[PDB]
Amino acid sequence: YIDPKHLELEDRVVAINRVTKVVKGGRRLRFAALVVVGDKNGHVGFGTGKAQEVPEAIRKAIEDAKKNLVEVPMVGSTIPHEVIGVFGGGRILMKPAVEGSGVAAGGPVRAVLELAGVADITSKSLGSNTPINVVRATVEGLKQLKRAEEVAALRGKSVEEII
RNA sequence: UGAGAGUUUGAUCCUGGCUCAGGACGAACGCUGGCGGCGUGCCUAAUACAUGCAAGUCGAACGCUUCUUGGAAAGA
Repeated sequence: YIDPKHLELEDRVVAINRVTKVVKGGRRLRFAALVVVGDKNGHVGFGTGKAQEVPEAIRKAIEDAKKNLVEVPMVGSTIPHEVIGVFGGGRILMKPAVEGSGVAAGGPVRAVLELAGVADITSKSLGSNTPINVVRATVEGLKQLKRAEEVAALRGKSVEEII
């Protein structure tokens, strides 16, 4: 839902692509932007925007992303279980990992996973490789992580009985 | 114990082919060079082969012959 902004943030301009539009005469080019934001503790989001010049565009996109933030429940610096998230061609697979192993995941999804404060994880893109839909599918995947406590409360019994 | 990138378009998403980054080898060739330790070396014509060796032994199974010390045994 609506998350405020009172914690530190981190930014990484993932990708930009000079985009044009034709009009009687020549062509006119804009520069979009694609930035995700996090605090490397378990809060992540991303945004976008476009402007005539690149610093302006990235400032816009930055200001955008800070209005979408997700939770990413973690346990011991690794996702709580296996998950699969799909959004319009974005197949993204994620599985837990061993301590101190290291993240093995493609570029665009690496930026998401890192800024969320993830230490050891594995993944594999499957299909789409657009720097946008991949990110959307990733975030959808993260939105699916269940949790021991949450399930303990949902189902009748209590945790350490759901083993 | 599961990482991706470039390329169709004025720019977009998708389907889609081609190419690249990793390893190994009875290896060959091109430039280049000190060694020690352990390994390996006709994949082609099961093509033709000069040369030297690569299977003999037993005198306590048996009769002979030549010697080196007219009969002597030993050794050869």
